[PDB]
Amino acid sequence: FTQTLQKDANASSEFYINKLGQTQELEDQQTYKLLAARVLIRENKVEQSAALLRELGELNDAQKLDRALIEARISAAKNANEVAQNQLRALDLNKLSPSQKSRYYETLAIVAENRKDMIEAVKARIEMDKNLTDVQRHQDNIDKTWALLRSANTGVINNASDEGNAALGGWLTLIKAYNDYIRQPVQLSQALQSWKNAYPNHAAATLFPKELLTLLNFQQTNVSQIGLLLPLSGDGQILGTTIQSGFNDAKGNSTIPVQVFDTSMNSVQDIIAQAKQAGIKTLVGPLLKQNLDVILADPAQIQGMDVLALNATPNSRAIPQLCYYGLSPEDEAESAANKMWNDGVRNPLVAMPQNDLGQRVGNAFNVRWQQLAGTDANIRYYNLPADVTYFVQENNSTALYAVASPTELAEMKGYLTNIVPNLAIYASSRASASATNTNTDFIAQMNGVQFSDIPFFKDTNSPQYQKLAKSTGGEYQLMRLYAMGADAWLLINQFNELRQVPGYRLSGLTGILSADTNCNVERDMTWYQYQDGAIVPV
Ligand SMILES: [Cl-]
Repeated sequence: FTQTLQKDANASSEFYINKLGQTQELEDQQTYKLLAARVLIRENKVEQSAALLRELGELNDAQKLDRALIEARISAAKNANEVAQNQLRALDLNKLSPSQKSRYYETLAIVAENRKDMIEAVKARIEMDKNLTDVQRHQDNIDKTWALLRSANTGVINNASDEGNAALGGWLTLIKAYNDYIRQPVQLSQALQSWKNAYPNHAAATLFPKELLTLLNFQQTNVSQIGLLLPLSGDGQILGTTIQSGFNDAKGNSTIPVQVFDTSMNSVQDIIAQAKQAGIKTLVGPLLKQNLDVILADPAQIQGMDVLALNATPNSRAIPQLCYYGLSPEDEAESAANKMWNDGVRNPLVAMPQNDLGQRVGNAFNVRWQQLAGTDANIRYYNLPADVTYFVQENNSTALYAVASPTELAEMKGYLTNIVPNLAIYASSRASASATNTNTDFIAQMNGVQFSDIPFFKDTNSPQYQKLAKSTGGEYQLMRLYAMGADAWLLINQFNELRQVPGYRLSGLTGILSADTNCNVERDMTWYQYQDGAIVPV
């Protein structure tokens, strides 16, 4: 049974540990412990793997050989590169099975990657590939190899020879094509299609890297007419009208015809049917969450159409040719988690209103905080500003993120500074309004607080700002919606890049725009802090 070690381990570590109770044959026990230890690494559990190796008892030669492989991988994971390399070179490569050789070369690749030697890491993964048999493992190594090449600096790539190594030659041409043409994705598509015919026996010609799949058959954005879905009468009229103005101002003299569909006068399902009958293949909108959910209730309704929805809901998911562009507080909370991390905040307090909005935004913050910190944030819900008094204690260290009005946040800062006067406070754009941000007192009172908002608020002297501030009556909320409409024009004209070019970024009035894997539009916010009675960008 010891021969199992020479084969891929396809089960979970749990599965292998269970087999210990089912078996009382002492030699089989060690084998199962080695199998669990091996998998435990790929589950990113180095210490658990190391602990299990210490539980091993008497081992035959084959079991000792496999333990030494795992030990080398653990050393590589711990960045003990010299030790790991010495450990591998102490093994007899000719005694290893193909599966064991694949593990050997992956460890070598990790060592090289630790050392920032990308070409050497790629060469080790090329050797790993020769020994792999399973398709998913083939694909995973292809994707890791591509990621190594993408991280290499262009100088090393452009000067590297293939060394007579056909696999390396194909890889080098592929990354050069990417680096040379990613800015011209139509030309990159042509180069990638050529690459498949130039290296048809290359491993990646059959299993293309996942990051390149949308580029291989890229299609240029070519908008011919747009249907604009907004609430333009009744309730929500101000919202849609303002978004429409930003949209139309950005559109300027474009000859692209835009047909306007007032969602307050007709159901979205009828509107989409109308647009299809009229031959419209491009929609901007709808805005209201419930109207987006109509689309998501039967996504085939928009088959053949590119759609930039102006909201996102808990039901948003990867749907062909559908992208989601909202100004959600959930996404500002994510920007808050990132900022507080990079600010060096640890153990953050998150004060949310006690309502569904609070849960969603608090949950959004915590999800992101777990990613950056590997632990939970302290989310707490309030009904009144006063409630935050009991969120902190005298002997804390810590920092706060709050979603609340400018007045409510003012009151909060008063209650919290009596318990911890040096508390770093963070807030969302809901805390920034014109009346308060121009008052000498509110600005010295809120001195210290920093908040996220759109970059449009950087230049409060320019003409575009002055004109909009006047036309909106100084209401920051409406200025944000105007900017959203302008950015919607930007996005719909870069729709295929947004969908198909990984990492594509746009400078918008509402922030730096990019798209996640569901084509939800992410926004890199501007942060502002009150300083010397003045508001300065950070
Ligand atoms: Cl709508």
